[PDB]
Amino acid sequence: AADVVACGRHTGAAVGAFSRRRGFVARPGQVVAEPSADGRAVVLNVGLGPAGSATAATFRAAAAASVRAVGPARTLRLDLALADGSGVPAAERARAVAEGAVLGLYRYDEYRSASPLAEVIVATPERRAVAEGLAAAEATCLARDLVNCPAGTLTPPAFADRIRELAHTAGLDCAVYEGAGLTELGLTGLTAVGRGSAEPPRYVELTYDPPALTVGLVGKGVTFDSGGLSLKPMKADMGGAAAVVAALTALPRLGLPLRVRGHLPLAENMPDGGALRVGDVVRHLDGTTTEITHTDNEGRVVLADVLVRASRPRSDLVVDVATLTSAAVHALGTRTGALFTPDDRLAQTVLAASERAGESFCRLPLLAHERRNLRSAVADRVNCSHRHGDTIQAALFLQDFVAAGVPWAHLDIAAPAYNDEGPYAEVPYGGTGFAVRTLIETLRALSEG
Amino acid sequence: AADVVACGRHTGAAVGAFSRRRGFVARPGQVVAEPSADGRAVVLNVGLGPAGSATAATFRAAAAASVRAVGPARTLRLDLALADGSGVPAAERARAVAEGAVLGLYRYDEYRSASPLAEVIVATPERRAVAEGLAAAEATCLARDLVNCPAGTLTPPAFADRIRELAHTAGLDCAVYEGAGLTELGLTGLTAVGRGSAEPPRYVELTYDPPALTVGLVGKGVTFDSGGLSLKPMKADMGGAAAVVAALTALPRLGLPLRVRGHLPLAENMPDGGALRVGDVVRHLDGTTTEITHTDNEGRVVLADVLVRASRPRSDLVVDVATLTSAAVHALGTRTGALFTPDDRLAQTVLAASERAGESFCRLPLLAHERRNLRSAVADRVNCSHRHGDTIQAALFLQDFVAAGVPWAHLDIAAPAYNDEGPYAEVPYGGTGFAVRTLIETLRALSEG
Amino acid sequence: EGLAAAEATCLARDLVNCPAGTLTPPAFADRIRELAHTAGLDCAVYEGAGLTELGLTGLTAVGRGSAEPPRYVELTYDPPALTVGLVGKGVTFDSGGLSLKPMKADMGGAAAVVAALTALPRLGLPLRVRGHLPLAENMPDGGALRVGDVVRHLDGTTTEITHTDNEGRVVLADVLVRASRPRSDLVVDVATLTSAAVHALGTRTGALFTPDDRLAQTVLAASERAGESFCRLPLLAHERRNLRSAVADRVNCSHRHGDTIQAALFLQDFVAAGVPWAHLDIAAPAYNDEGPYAEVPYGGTGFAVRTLIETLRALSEG
Ligand SMILES: [Cl-]
Ligand SMILES: [Cl-]
Ligand SMILES: [Cl-]
Repeated sequence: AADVVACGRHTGAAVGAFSRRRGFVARPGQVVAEPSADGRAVVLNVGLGPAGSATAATFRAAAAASVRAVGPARTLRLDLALADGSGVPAAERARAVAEGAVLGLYRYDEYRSASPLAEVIVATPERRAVAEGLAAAEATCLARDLVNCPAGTLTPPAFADRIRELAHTAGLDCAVYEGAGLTELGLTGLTAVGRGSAEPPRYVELTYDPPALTVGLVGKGVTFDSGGLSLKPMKADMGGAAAVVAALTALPRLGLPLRVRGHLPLAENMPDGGALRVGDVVRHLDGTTTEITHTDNEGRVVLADVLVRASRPRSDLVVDVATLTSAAVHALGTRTGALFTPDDRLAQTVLAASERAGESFCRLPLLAHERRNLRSAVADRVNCSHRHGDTIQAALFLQDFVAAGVPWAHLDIAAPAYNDEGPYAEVPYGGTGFAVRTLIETLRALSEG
Repeated sequence: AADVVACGRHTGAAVGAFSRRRGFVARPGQVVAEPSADGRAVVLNVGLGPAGSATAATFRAAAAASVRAVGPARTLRLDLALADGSGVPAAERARAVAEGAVLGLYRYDEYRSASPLAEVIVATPERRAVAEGLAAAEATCLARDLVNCPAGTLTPPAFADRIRELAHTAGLDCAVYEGAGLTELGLTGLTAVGRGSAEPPRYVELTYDPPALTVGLVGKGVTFDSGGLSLKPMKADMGGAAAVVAALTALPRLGLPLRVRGHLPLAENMPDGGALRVGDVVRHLDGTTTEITHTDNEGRVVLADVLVRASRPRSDLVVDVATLTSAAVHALGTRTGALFTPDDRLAQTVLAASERAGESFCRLPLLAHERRNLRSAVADRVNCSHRHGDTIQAALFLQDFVAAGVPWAHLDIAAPAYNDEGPYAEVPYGGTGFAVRTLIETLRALSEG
Repeated sequence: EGLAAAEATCLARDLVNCPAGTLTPPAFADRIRELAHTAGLDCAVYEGAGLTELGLTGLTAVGRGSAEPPRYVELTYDPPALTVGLVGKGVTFDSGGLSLKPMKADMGGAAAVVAALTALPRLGLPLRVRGHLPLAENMPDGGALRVGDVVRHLDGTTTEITHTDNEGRVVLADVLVRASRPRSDLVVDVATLTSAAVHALGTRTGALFTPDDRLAQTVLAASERAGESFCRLPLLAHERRNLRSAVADRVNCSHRHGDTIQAALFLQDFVAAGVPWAHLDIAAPAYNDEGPYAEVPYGGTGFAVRTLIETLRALSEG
């Protein structure tokens, strides 16, 4: 038997006298606990708001609120997806409730010294949708764990080792490049940025090959970013690599008819007697040059050569994900990512995917007039203009390295990848796993078309 | 009938199965609501922790937690003070529960556009203690209201008007000095600091004369402090005046055999074409001079002449209360006030009073070697050394103005007067009314001896 | 008695004044060994693999960025029925690490402890005293301690490094575990620990923390005899909330006001249950960067040497 049962209630739905006396008015995520009818167990009444305004995000948030209110129970049954009357179809309700339950239960206690809850059950006939939601949420929590991991544990070599182990679990193809084998690939930005650190850099390629469409995902894996010699105005700057790895791990379970390759440059950015210097010039894999005008804009320099490699003459589409710029957050706020692409059809695909996933993105323009801020007196471009517009300038910088004719999108997720404000809804303090579920929904949509 | 009854539970005390299933373990301030035995009402089980470790502060905090958990109820009965088994005597339990209930219910909604709770009842035979606690808490909430009030509403003239109205309610004697009548008193610091503002300064004396001991209380009433021309590194810098006024309003109800006089300089510190200048010299009521080296250290300059007036050849003791220095907070933190006095017996009286009231103070030394940091090249002293130790230097500065032989204490309450972190226990966000209850307990102790 | 106390103070002044390039952690350990030999104080110096064996994780983590390796020294006066442990912070150069400061004088606590120990054979107190001295540099480097790293201490508890400039408390943690382990009747630590202290206390007064009122009075009266200024600050229970971490058992920096009190509470966690303890935070008065006055020079002052000696004298009588 369930120790606790969570009942979804839209505004106007009947609850008992005790629930009314406690102030239950079905506000989204409001929870009031009471004894079960027979007095042997617990019932949670959980608000879903007005039936007419409810979305999948309402259900996701209500499930997370339910799991947070479980107390010392061993078993919890969520009946939330059985609540009908909203416009959210049964399968969408089931998927969202399953996701919210896993996301809301997430804890990162690995590094504390010194959970009665053994089973969460989602009630619904939509078993496929439950499975899909659990898998998406489990992938999100993998990314959360990677971001939360101290940089001393998750070094570039350790991260490469972890990716290899994850790949083995579905027999994703995995190649790890290190030392002389890495030098051979000509990823000059990665090796230049990574050299100051005592930890050597790594490059990992991770392939799902279950198709007619091949998608390349590029994820920024800076495991610790101190700003280098220039300083910042630090373990979470591998959030892009975390999102890409996690999305790839979810694909074998979903069984999408789509080939997907992950490209993952891993490094630390540290000050040191041998660190990358202001004024240095990097000669990239495509023969073009970048002048290092600020060592804290290292991400774009690392990604450059990987985008050349990923788009070389073959992937039909390349998507990069990176915690790239701080300028983004000033106008967009802390919970919204930035999307760049020249392809309007790809923009709509990514944006609709983010809406299904409950993740907030804003498309920003690849402004031609900001290219003047890439100009260098010495090299082909700079990595920092010291002027306003760095979020757009970084996107334009990356665009230079994507081979002619290859559709491309760039996701700048610096702010929403790490929550330094309190927990809310299904999102914890700290590493969030932001963009995992957007990526999965994007890949699902691309596989259909 | 009570809609809600709050039951105090020490660790190990019996609660029903539902309460156990919800995780009730009697942690201090933990609340679990359940149906009453007959199913017609609500019971709150409220944690009081181990009987052996419980203090009056435990009861105060539990009462505040209870009132926050009332929901939409019209009537609440707190049975918390009936819980025995701790070392806290019945009268102390009753006083603390009454205080915590009022303090925990506090809201400041005067300036919002657009409470079903009509009665809170404290169950106990200790009716005198309940009355004492309600009165102390009501005085605290008066101070909270004054601090929370926007500076545009609570100007120096408006504040003087409010004090006059409060005084009238018990026929405390009240004299308000303004314009030419104020100029006659020779409070040079007050008039110099206040001149930049469009609002004119005020000085108010408020006397409780129901005795053989006469106590003077001096409260800093800067209703808005911009830092003046020097700037800060702002409505809450009248927290000292608020505490003094509120303590005085509580005395007629308590009926202490003690004469108490309040001395309240009120002003704004603003930049302006006619504002106090760096390098200006103030000639005080005692003939000594102060050089203005920083216009943001205006509080000590305002208080100086009032301390001369208050201690002049008569008050047996003078206590000043002021939100004086920011340096305090760096080592003491945001919830602890600083106490200065040369009189060890007075220090113990104030500290024991603060312990009874549940307010945190630390005695700091009047360090003779910090007097060298008061030296000026032009006047008798400076108002700012630009060196470390300003909290101690400010206390030494004030000490200069207290007439020879008069016992004196100074309370620097800058940090705990305003809570800019979240609410906790019986303390809200914003104006706290800090030091009201310490002052009342100090005056009670002095009246006995 | 006065000449000996003053000579010990001047030893501490010399150690603090010494350039960090001369007084490296290995060089400091060598100097302590030589000083110990002069009265045959027992002296053990731990380095390399022998140091790793002691499990002083904070010391080895903080010290790793520097080209200079860390050292740990134990120095014992055993001439008694009372045994006192003294713990002295010996950061020979503190750059702030990767986080930066808002630098050779951050071994003033170790200097005071060493100097006090050297004075005991002359005075002949009937008291056993053990010094515990972690020595390291805090430097930025490709291999330096990172923000977000977690240190697992000798007692099994964990600390999250939220600011690399609060390295002193992290170094002291494991030494306090070792010094108070199941035996010393009392442990006193001395450290140039926090800058927040000085803001309200000024540049010539140290901060004293202890839960034991009788020990507080002993230390304060000793400081009065010695002519050194201390102020007792409270171990505020409500400041413990500022030690909370989202990842580890505690943080080394809250980024909030009250760091002097928070540092004392941090250290308190590592002192074994039931062992009386006091903490002296001497950051400001250990180095005089204002002019000379009275008996105090510009620069290294040897602050707390004479307070420690007077404290040990009082404890030896009772
Ligand atoms: Cl970048
Ligand atoms: Cl002031
Ligand atoms: Cl520290």
